[PDB]
Order: sequence, then C-alpha cells, then structure tokens
Amino acid sequence: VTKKASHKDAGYQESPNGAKRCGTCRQFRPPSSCITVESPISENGWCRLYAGKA
Ligand code: SF4
Repeated sequence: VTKKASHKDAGYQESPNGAKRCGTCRQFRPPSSCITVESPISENGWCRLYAGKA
C-alpha cells in the first residue's frame, strides 16, 4: 500500500476549523479511519487538505 500522511504532514490540529471537522468530513470512515492521515483520528481534527463536501 502507498504510505499515509503523518499527523504532522496532514497538518492535524487539537481544535476544528469553524464548520470543517473530521467527525463531519467525507474522508473520515466512522468510528475513526481517515483516508488522508494515519490512525487513529479524533472526532474534531481538521487537516491542511480541502474537501468540496461541506
Ligand atoms: S483529517 Fe481531514 S481528510 Fe481526514 S477526516 Fe479529518 S478533515 Fe477529513
């Protein structure tokens, strides 16, 4: 498999960015398996990669 981004290289933060959050993101796969970053991932999160899904 191709290597995943670290919580560094995805730009993870300890608080969400307004309305942009992991627990509402198109990438997250509940309960916790984001396709953008290494596992686990918090309910709040946000990453430095954009998505067109609000
Ligand atoms: S780290 Fe980013 S891509 Fe992954 S679930 Fe969170 S907001 Fe989505």
